[PDB]
Amino acid sequence: LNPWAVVGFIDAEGSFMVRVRKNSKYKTGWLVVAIFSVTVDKKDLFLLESLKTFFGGLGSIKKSGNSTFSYRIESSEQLTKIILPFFDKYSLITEKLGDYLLFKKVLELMGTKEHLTQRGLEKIVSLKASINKGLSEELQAAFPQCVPTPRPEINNKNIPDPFWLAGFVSGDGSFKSILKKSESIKVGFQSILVFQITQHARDVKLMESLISYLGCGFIEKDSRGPWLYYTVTNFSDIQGKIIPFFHQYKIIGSAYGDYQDWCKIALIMQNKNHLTPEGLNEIRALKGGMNKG
DNA sequence: CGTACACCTGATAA
DNA sequence: TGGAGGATACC
DNA sequence: GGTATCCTCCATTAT
DNA sequence: CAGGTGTACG
Ligand SMILES: [Mg+2]
Ligand SMILES: [Mg+2]
Ligand SMILES: [Mg+2]
Repeated sequence: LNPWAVVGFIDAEGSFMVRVRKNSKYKTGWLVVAIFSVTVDKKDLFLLESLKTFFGGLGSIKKSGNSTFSYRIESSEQLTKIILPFFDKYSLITEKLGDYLLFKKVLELMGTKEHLTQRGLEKIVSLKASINKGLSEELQAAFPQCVPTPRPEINNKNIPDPFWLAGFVSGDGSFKSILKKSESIKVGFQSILVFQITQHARDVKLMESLISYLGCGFIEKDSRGPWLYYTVTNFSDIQGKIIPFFHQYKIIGSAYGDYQDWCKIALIMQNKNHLTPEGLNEIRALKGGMNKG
């Protein structure tokens, strides 16, 4: 685990969270907590174990869903000690940065015990209102006065290190093998390779910037909602640009075996064997093997 | 014959 | 992704 | 008591 | 994230 890879991976998968929960034991009647969270499927538990170890063995890993597990640090103290100084040095670049910085300001308030205070509380409520999904219904009603503190906007963010991209692709990227019915290929099917990164449209600009960074690909919009795709279909670019990149800058987690299989599919395609029935079945078999893992 | 971008849609693993 | 609620610990 | 963290579970949507 | 498909074009 490289630092930029981690930042990429968290740009893709992580969360920065604030809870303001109701409880009348607290002098304010409200308990304030901050949480840094990253959740993955079971097949990537070893990667959560790396992260913990990466962050000084801190925090806790727990069954989250039916086949996911979560890594969480919810101590304000140790968040201030370890997390904030990591992301302040190796900064996020998706819109998730806006949530990191707002989360940061809360911790800062918590750090001086202000959260235990009425003004403190409203500042944290004001800050929580611009983070992730905003105020809850309960908090809108308990704090009908508060004005969300403006979402910070940090313009034009560039990929700070090729490992960031390794990281993020390991999270929100994908190595696709498609077998497409073809009336004109003689073996019956086209063997397509697609590299693809998915992200919400709010990060259009970052998505656009990937075309210069990798010197290939194009961007599409999901017609069904605000979601973009950075896609590479062109096999020459996959051989020439994508495969060599991730060979130097390695994927993390399970997804790394899936890249290796896809690389292998590409060898078969390189020697033109995909147009042979034998090679088509090598590809069915590798494709079969992918995501297992 | 073969490939590649534009378009399409279902399943979760975030 | 991002959130909730109950239990427990800690000073 | 007041506060801070641990633990178990979940609805929706960005993957 | 992850499978497709339609079809223009060399
Ligand atoms: Mg993501
Ligand atoms: Mg993701
Ligand atoms: Mg992932």
